[PDB]
Amino acid sequence: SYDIQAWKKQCEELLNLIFQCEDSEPFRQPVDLLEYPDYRDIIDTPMDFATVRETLEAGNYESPMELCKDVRLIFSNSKAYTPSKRSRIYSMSLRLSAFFEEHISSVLSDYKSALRFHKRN
Ligand SMILES: O=C(NCc1ccccc1)N1CCN(C(=O)c2ccco2)CC1
Repeated sequence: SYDIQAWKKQCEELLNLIFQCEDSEPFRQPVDLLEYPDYRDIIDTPMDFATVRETLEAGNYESPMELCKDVRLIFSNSKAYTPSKRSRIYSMSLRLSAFFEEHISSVLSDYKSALRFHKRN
């Protein structure tokens, strides 16, 4: 299964699944900087699922590893903003992170396999 390009539609599909999850609600759009004026000083690099989808659709990811690094930043930014590990949003972030990691594993595996096959000879 050595299609070097197949990751992109696989990631579009997975982002669609994540937008259908009620658990993505708090991560679907950039955090409001006027609503959270201190957000700026806790979080250096904001990240949300609309930004990831638009970066993919612009052709500005070279690999699913780069998409995966931005999705992981959403979840790390939530673990950093959370004042409690028994909070609504941080709790939503941990379930969504598990769903994402369960689905991205095969995408990364298939891509890395396809690149090794391309450089086999
Ligand atoms: O307001 C946000 N995002 C816009 C939005 C949220 C809900 C509905 C529509 C739009 N947030 C998401 C990021 N964040 C946290 O991860 C977090 C951890 C502990 C408390 O919040 C702060 C809230």
